[PDB]
Amino acid sequence: KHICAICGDRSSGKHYGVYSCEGCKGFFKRTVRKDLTYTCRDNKDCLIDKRQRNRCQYCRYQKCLAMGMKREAVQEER
Amino acid sequence: TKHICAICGDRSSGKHYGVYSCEGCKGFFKRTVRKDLTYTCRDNKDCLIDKRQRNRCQYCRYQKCLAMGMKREAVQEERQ
DNA sequence: GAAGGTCAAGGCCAAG
DNA sequence: CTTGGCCTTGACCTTC
Ligand SMILES: [Zn+2]
Ligand SMILES: [Zn+2]
Ligand SMILES: [Zn+2]
Ligand SMILES: [Zn+2]
Repeated sequence: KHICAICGDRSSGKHYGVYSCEGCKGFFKRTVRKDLTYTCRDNKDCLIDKRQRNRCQYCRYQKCLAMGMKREAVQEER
Repeated sequence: TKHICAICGDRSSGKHYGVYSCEGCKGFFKRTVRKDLTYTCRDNKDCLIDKRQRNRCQYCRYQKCLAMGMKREAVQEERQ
């Protein structure tokens, strides 16, 4: 029915405002929650697709935000 | 007046299966009675069931639903 | 009011 | 270790 706006994999439905896969939803939650920061080993323009999404966390978070993922929709830890 | 859930002390959205409960305890009881679910306590069936510790034990949450007066008979069948 | 249903948010844990 | 699949929960809603 839908595709992930960040990597192109199958989308379950919307998560944090964006149509995304379980992977991308999980990764964005974890980053906002633990307040993580990553470093790009390349030139901050890595290909984020199903096969390459775990090659660069920096650019994956960067795509999450750019595609409209909302940090505020990530509720606090139990 | 304002009411609190008889099972966990969360805000009560009204009476549900005869008992003043919240949307959480209401939901939980429905899915338990409907799917005829059976749980098992990892401790000795005395777990505290409050607003922030209710999903830690499904066995005890269900037990307090019954002990407090929720009616299995009030849980209807799936709208086909 | 009090039944019903929905679906994005949660959590867990096996896969990777 | 982190990733992500799968299932539970409950805020918000409609149906009776
Ligand atoms: Zn994705
Ligand atoms: Zn990169
Ligand atoms: Zn409750
Ligand atoms: Zn218990």
